[PDB]
Amino acid sequence: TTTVGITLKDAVIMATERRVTMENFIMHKNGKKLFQIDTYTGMTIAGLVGDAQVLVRYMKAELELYRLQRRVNMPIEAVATLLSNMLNQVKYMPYMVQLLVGGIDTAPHVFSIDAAGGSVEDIYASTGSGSPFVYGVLESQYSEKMTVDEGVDLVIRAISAAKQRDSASGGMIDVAVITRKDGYVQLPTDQIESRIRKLGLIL
Amino acid sequence: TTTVGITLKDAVIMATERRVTMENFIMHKNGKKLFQIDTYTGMTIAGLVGDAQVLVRYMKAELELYRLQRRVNMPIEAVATLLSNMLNQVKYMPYMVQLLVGGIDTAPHVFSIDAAGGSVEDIYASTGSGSPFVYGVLESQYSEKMTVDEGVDLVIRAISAAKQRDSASGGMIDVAVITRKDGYVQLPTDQIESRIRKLGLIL
Amino acid sequence: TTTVGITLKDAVIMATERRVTMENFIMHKNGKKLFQIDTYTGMTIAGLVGDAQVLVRYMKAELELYRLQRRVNMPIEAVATLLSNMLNQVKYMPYMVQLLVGGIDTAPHVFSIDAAGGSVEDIYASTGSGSPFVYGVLESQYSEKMTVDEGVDLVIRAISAAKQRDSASGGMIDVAVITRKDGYVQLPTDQIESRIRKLGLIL
Amino acid sequence: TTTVGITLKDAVIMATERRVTMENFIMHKNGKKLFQIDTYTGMTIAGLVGDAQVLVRYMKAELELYRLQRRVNMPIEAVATLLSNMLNQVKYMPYMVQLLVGGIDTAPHVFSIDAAGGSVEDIYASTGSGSPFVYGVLESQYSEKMTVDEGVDLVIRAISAAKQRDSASGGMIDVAVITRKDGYVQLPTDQIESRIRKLGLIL
Amino acid sequence: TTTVGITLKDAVIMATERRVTMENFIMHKNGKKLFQIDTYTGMTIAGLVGDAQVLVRYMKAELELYRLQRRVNMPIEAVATLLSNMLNQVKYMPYMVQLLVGGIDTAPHVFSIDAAGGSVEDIYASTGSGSPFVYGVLESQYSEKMTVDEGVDLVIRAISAAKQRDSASGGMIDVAVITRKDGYVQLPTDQIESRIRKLGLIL
Amino acid sequence: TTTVGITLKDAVIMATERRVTMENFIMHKNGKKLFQIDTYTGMTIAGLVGDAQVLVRYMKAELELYRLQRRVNMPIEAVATLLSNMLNQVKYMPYMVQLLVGGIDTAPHVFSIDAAGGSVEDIYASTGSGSPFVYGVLESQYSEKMTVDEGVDLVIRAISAAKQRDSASGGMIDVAVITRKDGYVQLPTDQIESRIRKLGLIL
Amino acid sequence: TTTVGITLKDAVIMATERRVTMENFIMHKNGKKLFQIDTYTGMTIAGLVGDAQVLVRYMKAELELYRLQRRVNMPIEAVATLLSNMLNQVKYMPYMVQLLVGGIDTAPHVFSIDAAGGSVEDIYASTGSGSPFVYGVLESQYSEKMTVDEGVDLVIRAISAAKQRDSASGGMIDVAVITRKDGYVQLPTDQIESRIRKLGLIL
Amino acid sequence: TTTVGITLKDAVIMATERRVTMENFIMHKNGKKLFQIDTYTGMTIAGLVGDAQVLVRYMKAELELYRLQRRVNMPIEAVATLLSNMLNQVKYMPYMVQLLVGGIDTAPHVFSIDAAGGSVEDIYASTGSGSPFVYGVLESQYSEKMTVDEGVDLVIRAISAAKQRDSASGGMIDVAVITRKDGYVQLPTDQIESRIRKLGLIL
Amino acid sequence: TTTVGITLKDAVIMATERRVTMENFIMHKNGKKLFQIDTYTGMTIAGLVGDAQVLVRYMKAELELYRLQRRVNMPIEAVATLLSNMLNQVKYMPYMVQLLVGGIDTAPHVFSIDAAGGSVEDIYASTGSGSPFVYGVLESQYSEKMTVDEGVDLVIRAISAAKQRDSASGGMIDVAVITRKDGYVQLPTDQIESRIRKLGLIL
Amino acid sequence: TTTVGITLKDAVIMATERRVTMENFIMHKNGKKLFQIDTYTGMTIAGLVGDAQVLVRYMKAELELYRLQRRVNMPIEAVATLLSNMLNQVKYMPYMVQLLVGGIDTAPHVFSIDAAGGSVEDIYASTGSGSPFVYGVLESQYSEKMTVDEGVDLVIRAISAAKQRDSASGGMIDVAVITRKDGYVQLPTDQIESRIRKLGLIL
Repeated sequence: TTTVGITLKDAVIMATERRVTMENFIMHKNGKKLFQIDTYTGMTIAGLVGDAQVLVRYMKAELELYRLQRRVNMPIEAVATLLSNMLNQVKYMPYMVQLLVGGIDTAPHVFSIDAAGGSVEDIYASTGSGSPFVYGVLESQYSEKMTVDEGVDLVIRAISAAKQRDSASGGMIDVAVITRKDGYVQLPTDQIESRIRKLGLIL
Repeated sequence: TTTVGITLKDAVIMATERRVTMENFIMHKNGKKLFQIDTYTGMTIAGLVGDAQVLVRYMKAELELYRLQRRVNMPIEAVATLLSNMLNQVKYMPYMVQLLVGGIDTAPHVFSIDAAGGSVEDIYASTGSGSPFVYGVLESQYSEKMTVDEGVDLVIRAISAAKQRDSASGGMIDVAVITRKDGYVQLPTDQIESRIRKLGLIL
Repeated sequence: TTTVGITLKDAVIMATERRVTMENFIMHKNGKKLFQIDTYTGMTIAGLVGDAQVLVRYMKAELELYRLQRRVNMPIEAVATLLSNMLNQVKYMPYMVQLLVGGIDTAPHVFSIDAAGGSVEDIYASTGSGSPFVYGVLESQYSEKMTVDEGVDLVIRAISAAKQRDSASGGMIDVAVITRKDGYVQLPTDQIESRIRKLGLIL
Repeated sequence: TTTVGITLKDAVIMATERRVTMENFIMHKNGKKLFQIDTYTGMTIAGLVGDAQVLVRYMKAELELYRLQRRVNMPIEAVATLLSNMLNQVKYMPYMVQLLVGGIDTAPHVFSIDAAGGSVEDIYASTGSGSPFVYGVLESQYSEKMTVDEGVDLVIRAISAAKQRDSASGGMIDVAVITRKDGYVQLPTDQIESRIRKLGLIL
Repeated sequence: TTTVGITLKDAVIMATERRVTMENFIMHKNGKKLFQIDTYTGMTIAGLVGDAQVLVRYMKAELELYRLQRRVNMPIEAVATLLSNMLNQVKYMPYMVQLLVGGIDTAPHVFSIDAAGGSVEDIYASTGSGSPFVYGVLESQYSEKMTVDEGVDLVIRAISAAKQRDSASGGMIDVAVITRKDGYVQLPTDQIESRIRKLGLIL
Repeated sequence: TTTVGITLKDAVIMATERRVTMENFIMHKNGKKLFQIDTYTGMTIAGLVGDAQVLVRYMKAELELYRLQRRVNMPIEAVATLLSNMLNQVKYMPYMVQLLVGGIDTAPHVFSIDAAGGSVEDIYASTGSGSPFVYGVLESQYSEKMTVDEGVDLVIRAISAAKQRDSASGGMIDVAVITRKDGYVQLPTDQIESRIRKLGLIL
Repeated sequence: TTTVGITLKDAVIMATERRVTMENFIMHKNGKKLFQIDTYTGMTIAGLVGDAQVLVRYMKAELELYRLQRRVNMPIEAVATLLSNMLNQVKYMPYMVQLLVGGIDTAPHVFSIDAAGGSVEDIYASTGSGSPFVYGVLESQYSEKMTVDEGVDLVIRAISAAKQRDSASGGMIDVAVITRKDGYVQLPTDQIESRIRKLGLIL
Repeated sequence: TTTVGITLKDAVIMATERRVTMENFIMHKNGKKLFQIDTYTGMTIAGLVGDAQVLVRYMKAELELYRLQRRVNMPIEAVATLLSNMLNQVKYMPYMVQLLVGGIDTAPHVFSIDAAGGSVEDIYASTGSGSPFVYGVLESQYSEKMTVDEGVDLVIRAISAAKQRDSASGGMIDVAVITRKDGYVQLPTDQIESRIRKLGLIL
Repeated sequence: TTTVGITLKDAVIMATERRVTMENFIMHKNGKKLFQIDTYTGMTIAGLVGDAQVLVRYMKAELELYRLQRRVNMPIEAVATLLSNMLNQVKYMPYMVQLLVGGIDTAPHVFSIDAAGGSVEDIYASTGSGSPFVYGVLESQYSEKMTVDEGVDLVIRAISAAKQRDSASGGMIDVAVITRKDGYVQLPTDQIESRIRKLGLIL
Repeated sequence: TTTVGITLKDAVIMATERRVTMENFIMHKNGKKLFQIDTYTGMTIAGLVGDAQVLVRYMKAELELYRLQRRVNMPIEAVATLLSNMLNQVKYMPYMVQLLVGGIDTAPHVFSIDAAGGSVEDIYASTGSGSPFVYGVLESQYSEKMTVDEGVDLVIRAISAAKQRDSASGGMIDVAVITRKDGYVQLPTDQIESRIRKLGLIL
């Protein structure tokens, strides 16, 4: 698996690939690993699929309920804190997952959450077996002064590099852009393919 | 064990073989591994037989209850979510199964569900020990434009090849076709046998 | 890894892919796994790279020596028996390999040799983590009456299928054809790429 | 694997199937498990393929040598004793095999030899994972007064029954008959095939 | 232990031997392993004696209760399903048993149930350490067209063969015949003894 | 540790960092991991220091010996084969190392060699705990058309990114350029630092 | 991790670095490890991030509640005792943390609390993988007569030295000073950078 | 144990404490851990006493022999390389030691050598359980410009701080200074005590 | 740790040192290990700090409660019996401690209580890793006739000898004397130092 | 076991008890543990009796041979070094002993040697299970100014105290005094008894 979330001045971009393996065995080429969980909030999943899919359903339900109760979206940090508490509670019988939570409240945020509920905010973050490959690209090429368009190109580059070197990563790249103006937008896959072609990439 | 599920334009095809082993010991040549669990919903089982059979009984009961209560059939993705929740709830004392849920609501769907409740939708999928052989045949021969008759032939060819190479697979091939017109329909044995003869195959 | 050997009327066709992994980490995209070891003899390797490469060097050397001493090529069955004896000798400290030996003496032969020196002749055979997918394709598609050109297409198709479903397989497909008339001939890469386009495949 | 040896009044009949597996994976459908090792002596092999193949080569070598040196064939019991000595000598680094040794010296004999060199003569014997099924058929149906053609049908019946119930057994049945008049005679496949039809069986 | 159940046209025949061991130590020569549990229903027991005896008491109790409540006998399949549910419910603290359930409802049925509640219907089935020998005899000799007296001789033949080769099987053979006309009928020992003589057997 | 070797048109560039840790404990900040071992041959070391240092000493000794005896430099492929043979011969008592061998004979070559003596040629390679980060950068930014100055910048960037994300990597970057015109030249430290500044980097 | 707390005449100084690793992998460079938990009370964390973070939330909640209820701040010794009771209660299912609690009531205090609730007051203390390096610097350079400006330099020095030798420590140094006059005050990053520059340090 | 070696312009300074423990048990308060092994070469020992004492005797013997044979002292790097080869050779039955080798040839050197024979030169180094405390002092206080008197003080400070925090370190500090002019000079206890008294320290 | 309690005619004397370790690591030099728990009752602690501190708080609380309820101090034997019952009750999840309880009721008492709640009265006792050294001093030098001044000296001697040979013992010696006339009296540090100086000792 | 060796101005005193146990079982009350091994050299043994006794025989043989060969006694340090070499050589198949070697050459010496050949000179030392009690007494009561009469009393006291607290120590105390004037002299039992009586002791 490879997932990434980056912050820019007024945006969060989150992306994953789609391969689902059991050891060497590529069972699914198009699993889904990037979810909208609230108006300006996205989540990526890595680790054990069953555990992660249950968390996605919970987060969808709880953030929708919180919004109804509070008349405002849960702050991004509050999402990360909720998950932190839920995961640490079952520490010794854990959800075996790595999560990224990204969103916009008054500012863009990316939080990385581990299976013991450790939660840390970052400028960018990657999860899954492909993540070290992504950190290479990001360390080398990321800039805070990037535009959304360059940010989208960077994450495609980073996940494409990870797909080349991580056999547990593969398939189409899903990208979402989150802004206050347009909200959470999953980019059309034809737009991703066009960017892929132009950047000179394969698979 | 070998099971398969494929989607076509407006149909789902499900098939299995029937061998029940304890190690090398073929105890039963005609076990049943393919089940109707709702009007337009079928399920295959692989793994521990007592676990899988309990799941089949539950799913029959719950899907009948749901549609009496709702006056509509549970959507296929809802069937997969339900199982996903049940299986994950007990992941540290699991149903030791792999499941295929296939059916048609507004569209055809095949879902693959593992012992921890991970559930992934696919265009086609296969489970059991014979499954890598099936995936070989399907990678090579599947087309999204196949007719129902061609799909039926494809799954027969795929299971027959798994039977030639997987000693834990054998016996007669059970096939069911699911359409909006007829619902879930298990094909007559004599029809499967006629297709086996006319494809130049064995068993 | 995926390798395959098939016999036809007066030919042997052997093919591999080129991916070298360290668990999930794709270290090399272009390893070599198919070797000419004598005038009409080839060998494919799967398993521990260092063990397999040492065996390739031995075999090249011993068969060169043998033909100098005997003034005729080592018979294919003799090659397989030599290897069988060598590998069984060290059964408790083994070469952790699966080998295919293919070639022509008075007739085409493919031998499959395991890490304990078990050696069996077959009309076709496959090794590596991708082999069950190949076995699927060959069970449904292989025919004794195939021509060389259709045999070459069959192995490209089989390995293309393995690569789609085995994350430990990947890279360019290497093919050699062995005949009495032409000797051992590795097909040029651009011919393999041409066949991949015309058959409708990826990479 | 299933092998069988029976003694009759002035005859030994020896038979096997031909399936070679790694776990559930049927690698070869036509392995060879029945060998002539001397003028009036046959041997069947079960267990680890590389070990058993080495023993077959050694036995063919040594009984040939002994014959040339003694100017008489090694007595069947001396054959079983040589093997007994060889296997016991390496009990702690064993040949992981079960052997039947059958033939005519001044009388029909069948010997059954284990991986520690334990050797016992019997009127009939069976080895491999399919042998419990064979013992069933033989207990029920064997008679010392049977003729060769009856003996032949018996072993075919016994191995067919084993193939039905032992997933590690399969493939064509090989039968040899050993007499002082005709020596060791492997029966032609068409003749085995014809007896399978007239007995009412399969494969 | 050896038990067997066969279906015939309008009959079920069920049989056991009677040996009860702790390891090699024959404690009892005449244990009872065949029980009537309903008007037209029998059950055989194999595995841990205390577990199987508790299940026999429960089944006699519950089928009697159910009969009084429903005013019809529990259908044979419902019997196998009840057991399936019960055994699976305690899979992690199991009844360490193998069960055969046989009888007449609108047709003859034999069900084989394992320690995890896996339950499969078959035309015939065998349990216990002696069952591989029985499967041999049945594969070779069973015919759906047999009469009851032929069916009876068959099971006697099969268990005698098992007693010859399974040291954990022994003692007198108990046979029951179940029909709609005569109900469940345990055959008198003298009648079993007389058939053993005329078939040419022992014990 | 982080090492990298890349090939260019007529050049090899090899680089490392210098951190020697004992778990978390940074013992030495300036260990040497890049060595000239022949006139146009460099080696990098990763893994157990004492093992790697012994192999460095052997290789300097043996390539000097060989050059003197043959009156030509050992071909790069022969250096890797030599290592491959040595490492494989002791694979059950191994040198716990990963080595890169790079240089120029008639062409530039980089070889990667593992602790079992598996040796593979590549256009580029990286070893050590920091290597995944390096592969990310190389995948994204490597081009076969780069000039030497560009290639020197690439490896500084790749190693700098690894140092940022791999706590077992750190210290000054060592770089060697190997050409037929100039031989093996270690770039002066002042020059690496200069490129570090100009590229916008640290350490 | 490296954290430190020192007492002076009427002051407490607490500092940490910010590196978050999973083994050698630097996930976050700017994690937070020093928190104000009450008006005149701070806390540092080390060990499992999820456990520590939950404990930070509890202490902020409980120290606020206590003060509301008591109309005075919890004494620092009472904070340490509360923690010590909570950690000891769950010592067989522990919070896997080392904690520093520092503050001012009628006097300055630093307490060190382990995962089993053992709690000891000291004049200074350090926790995490970097703490032995820190104790080196403090043993050599701590004086009870130091001014707040001096103690601030001292902890910057301690932590800087730890970051040079502990690869699990890194990133910006955080520092808070606690006094009766100003309460708990976090020093601005620009002031710590200026002091790192003035003292002649790096990282 | 605590040992330390530092280089200055034209000097090496080496120092240890003297505590010999068996777990918590202080067997000897006055062991010796610093040895002159050649005219301008000293060695410190840490780890298993028996192993380290044997190595001291070998080194003294071999360096004396070598000086006699070569008519020059073994270069310090040669001493470290000798130890490297020796320790690596017995890697699987190791001397369980950490060594510092210090001396002057054409320049001052300190080498650190581990139990697998990994050997690294540094400006300074420490070994033993007390070494982390020493690294803290040196990182904070070491200067390459220091005079001999200042370096002597530094190492006393460093060892004194280690003694305060490491219960396996204790007893009198031994110090030797090595120069070209004066040779290896072990400083009189009275002089070290006077410095411990002057610098304001303990023990 | 070293603790000691001795009885004299009309007095109890109790003493500890103050070292708190984590293996070799001296975390705290000044921990407290001797506590007054009632008017004429003291307690020393050894073993796991968290567990021992929790027990100190319970004892102080319960003995105060009991004094309020009964209007007499709990008898020393009752205090030991209370601890006995408490510790024994949680035997399988124990407080991992060694306790001394000392005091005066109608007579002086010292009790020693283990982690399973075994409790024994003695004339004197010691606990901790330093206790064997203490038993040596007491056996040689203890007299029942000693005065308080002499007993104070004895225990200082005893603890000082333990500190010299036990690296897990260290720091200032705390002493309390308990009498009917004066109550529990913790001796001023200055007085203990004066005795350490007078008696000719260290630390 | 308890053994002790002390040095005085011109004297060595060595003593042991005599108890031999197998766990709690006192097999021998009067075993021997102190031996003269050369004119002015004694040795005590502790640990496995058979290992110790073989070592006593070797040292008596070798020290006699050496003296015959050298015409002088082996220096005590040379004795300790010899032992240290021998024990270290076999450290992975060790003599499971603790040894004291004491004697007079130009000065008195006591050396303590462990099972891995670690050897350290000290002013006094003790070995065996009773040694911690002994170190208690010696720390408190040893003086370098003692006379031989005083040191003899001191070791009787040390050992008597050990016998009171160590159940694996017991029986008569053996004592030897070593001087230049009289050599090694074993004290008569009547003299030790008289001193035990005079000092006020038991056992």
